[PDB]
Amino acid sequence: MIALSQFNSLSKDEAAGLLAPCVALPAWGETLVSLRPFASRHALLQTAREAMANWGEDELNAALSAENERLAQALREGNARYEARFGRVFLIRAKGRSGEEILQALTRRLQHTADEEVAEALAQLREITMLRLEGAIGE
Repeated sequence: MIALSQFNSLSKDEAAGLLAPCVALPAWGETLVSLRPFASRHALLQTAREAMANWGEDELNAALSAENERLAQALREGNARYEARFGRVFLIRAKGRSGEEILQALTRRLQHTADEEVAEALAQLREITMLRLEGAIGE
């Protein structure tokens, strides 16, 4: 985790490289790098949210480029069923969630229409990206 003043002072490439693990969408990081120096971490995070506002199915697919056995098996079967039905890997923000919680989300999302699921997967992607950004850059 690097300070905001440090991040604001980095070369385009070093800044871009720092942001790369947040999400596999080069255009998003590029946008943030080009808007330095940020007034505050608050302003950086707000700008980051605005930069992901127009993400669609194309950005979803690009981003996704690569004890209790009942539960483990249920998650495996659900994931196979998800991938078969929707044509992509199942994306959920996993941090803070239990296995049972994930299974219940998976089960509910297996009942979605294509567009409903694109929307939620993207909403989860946005959460994941922000969490990673928040872990990477400080105040």
